[PDB]
Amino acid sequence: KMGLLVMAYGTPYKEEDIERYYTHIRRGRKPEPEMLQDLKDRYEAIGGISPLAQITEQQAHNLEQHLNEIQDEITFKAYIGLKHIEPFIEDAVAEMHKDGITEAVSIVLAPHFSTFSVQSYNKRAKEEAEKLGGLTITSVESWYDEPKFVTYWVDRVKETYASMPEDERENAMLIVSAHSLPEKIKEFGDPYPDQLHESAKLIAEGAGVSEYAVGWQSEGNTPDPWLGPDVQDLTRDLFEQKGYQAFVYVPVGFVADHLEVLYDNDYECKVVTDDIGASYYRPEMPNAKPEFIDALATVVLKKLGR
Ligand SMILES: CCC1=C(C)c2cc3c(CC)c(C)c(cc4nc(cc5[nH]c(cc1n2)c(C)c5CCC(=O)O)C(CCC(=O)O)=C4C)n3C
Ligand SMILES: [Mg+2]
Repeated sequence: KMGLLVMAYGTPYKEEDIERYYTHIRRGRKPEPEMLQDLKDRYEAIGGISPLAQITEQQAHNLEQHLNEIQDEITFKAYIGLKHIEPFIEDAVAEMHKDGITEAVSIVLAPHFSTFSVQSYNKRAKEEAEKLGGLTITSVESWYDEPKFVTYWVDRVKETYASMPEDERENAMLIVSAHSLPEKIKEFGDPYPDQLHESAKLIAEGAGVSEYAVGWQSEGNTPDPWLGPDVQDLTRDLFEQKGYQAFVYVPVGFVADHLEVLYDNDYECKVVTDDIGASYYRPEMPNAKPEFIDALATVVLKKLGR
């Protein structure tokens, strides 16, 4: 029986947990009253926070189920480990250890590798495992290039373009994005930017979409500069240059209908498209769909030489 450590940034499971979540993100400092209310309002704006955390749970549960279904050599047991929400990464490793797991494979629910979003999680997981002893973790570092994942987005893009009216179909711009990170990741030779670019190329080329651009979104508010351009500004700049009648957003860096997609794209990017008179398109996120889960299972098996 092998452990399957599924990690992610995390989202509050209950509305009452938002402040604590924010505090964790701010490394021990409670958010200012208004700052807190603003975040609460965004969750409200997208229909409520309750559904969100459940997607990650379903992704982990479905992945476990699928992996035990498609092959009969290994019996996987999933453990979710989150960065800012309990169960925390260390606690997940602690439970695997307590459960008797001696070997585990880990995967982060973010296809592109980055020092802040994949490496830090893997590092924290392995250090805790080392500390407890008798537990070896093999970690997936990036999977944006898994053919099945690329195909998922390629098909979603094909469907969207094939369904647009003529005026729009030949005057559209595809914007491929991921979550922005501080520019200082460059001090570590972080390939994150390169991977998003390759991810965009693979998808646009597979879909036969010639007009596309790479952008970043959801940057946090700190004194340091984050990766740009932001999808909002990119959309406007491109419209000003070519006057596109439609924009298709593929937030490939994200795997589910969370705040970044439902708000930063579906609301903020549509505000821009609405403002310049262009149509807004944003294909279905992977969430816990069978096609996506099978892509993840493949990534895990390949990592294990299976
Ligand atoms: C890529 C995954 C990712 C997601 C999703 C994410 C989400 C997110 C949320 C949830 C809506 C909130 C309230 C904030 C909002 C924020 N997010 C961060 C800080 C970060 N946010 C980060 C990453 C990150 N943040 C990283 C990495 C940092 C730390 C960067 C660094 O070390 O300098 C801050 C700064 C908090 C502080 O004051 O320390 C705010 C605000 N972020 C951007
Ligand atoms: Mg924002």
